[PDB]
Amino acid sequence: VQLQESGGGLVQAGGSLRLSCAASGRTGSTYDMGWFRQAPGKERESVAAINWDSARTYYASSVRGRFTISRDNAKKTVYLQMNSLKPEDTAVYTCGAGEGGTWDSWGQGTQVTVSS
Repeated sequence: VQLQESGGGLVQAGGSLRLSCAASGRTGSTYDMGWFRQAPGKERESVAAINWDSARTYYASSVRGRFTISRDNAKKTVYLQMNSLKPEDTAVYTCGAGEGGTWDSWGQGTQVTVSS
């Protein structure tokens, strides 16, 4: 395993939650870190990604303007700040890593349940 998430849990609609993904062993300027989500009965989808060296970000249209991805080089951790959560955001959020537009390492996933 190379990645491990933390932070999932129960959240009231409209609230915020921060997820973390700690990376270990093998990083550098050519790698990208990303967050994906899979709602029950749905296909896994990208949520956000960030380049380790430049901090260049990408946000899927679904969460654009509400989620913020950042990375702490010293702690080798990537964070996903989720605001204005809706029940429709309930899903297992997973972190991944890769380079060259390819994802090859995955975390275990963390559950985020947003209720009314």
